[PDB]
Amino acid sequence: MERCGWVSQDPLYIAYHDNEWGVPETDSKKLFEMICLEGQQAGLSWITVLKKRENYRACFHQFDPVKVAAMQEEDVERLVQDAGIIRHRGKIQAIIGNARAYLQMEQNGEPFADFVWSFVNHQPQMTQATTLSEIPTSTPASDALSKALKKRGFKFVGTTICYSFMQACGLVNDHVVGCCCYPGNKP
Ligand SMILES: [Zn+2]
Repeated sequence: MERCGWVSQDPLYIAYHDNEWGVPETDSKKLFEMICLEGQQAGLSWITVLKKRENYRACFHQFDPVKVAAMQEEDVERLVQDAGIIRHRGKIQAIIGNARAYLQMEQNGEPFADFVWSFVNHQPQMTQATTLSEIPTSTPASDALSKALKKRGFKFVGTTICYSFMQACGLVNDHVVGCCCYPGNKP
């Protein structure tokens, strides 16, 4: 049958495509883990981030999110000893800050995950592009969303990382018209 052309090879990526990718997520932890790890793709390929994504969980998932917000600069330097993932004490520091800004949003009982949803009018977006080139990476919500995270102090929010967030987060549905799941004319 027809399938998404986003993947050229690497069977691991396709498995990730079927697992989620394009499925709207409302979990704050899933969105936080996506925006933080997505920064790794910068310069690196999407496949590189997925492999390290699993290793990243080994160093951060066990510590949980609230803990990093409660960790000190010595903790990031201590784990740096293990580089199973890209090495960059500066990037690790962003993780601690990510939990600090994220935790502040919860203090008002308003998850920051709900905030991004409001940027798209709490309404899901869908597209019927035929080729990947037809899909535009410049959208009014993606540009405004990056400015919002930048204000929070989030790093690695380039417009490219922002568009990737909606793609993995599922805010927008971009699976061309040859992915079976996306018909475009078959209700
Ligand atoms: Zn697809």
